[PDB]
Amino acid sequence: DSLKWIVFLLFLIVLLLLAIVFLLR
Amino acid sequence: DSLKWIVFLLFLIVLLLLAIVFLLR
Amino acid sequence: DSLKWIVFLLFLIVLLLLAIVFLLR
Amino acid sequence: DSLKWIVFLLFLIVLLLLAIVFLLRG
Amino acid sequence: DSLKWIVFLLFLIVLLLLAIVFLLR
Repeated sequence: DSLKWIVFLLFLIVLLLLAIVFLLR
Repeated sequence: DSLKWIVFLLFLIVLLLLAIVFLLR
Repeated sequence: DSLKWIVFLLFLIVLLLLAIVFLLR
Repeated sequence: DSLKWIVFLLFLIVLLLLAIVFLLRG
Repeated sequence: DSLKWIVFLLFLIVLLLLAIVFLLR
């Protein structure tokens, strides 16, 4: 489903932003 | 429904971006 | 509604990304 | 509509992330 | 299709965040 695609991509984005947050510090 | 998950993940993304802003500042 | 809150959060995300670009410039 | 607003915001986000990439690369 | 545009833009965002992480490391 399109909304499930959106949720999965947003979860990937959350993971990548967490990685960036911990790469900065 | 997945609108709730979308809003939850967008909220997480806002929090992570604000964290990045404070880390850069 | 959920759509309005999604738009609001994406607007916040754009603002935070502008803050990031400004801090990086 | 709200879907077009979301598309505009996501496109601006893509452009800003491209700006960040172009800033970090060189 | 608007949802297709949303999914594709989020996929591009995932790719760009991947590139950002790769440049940060």
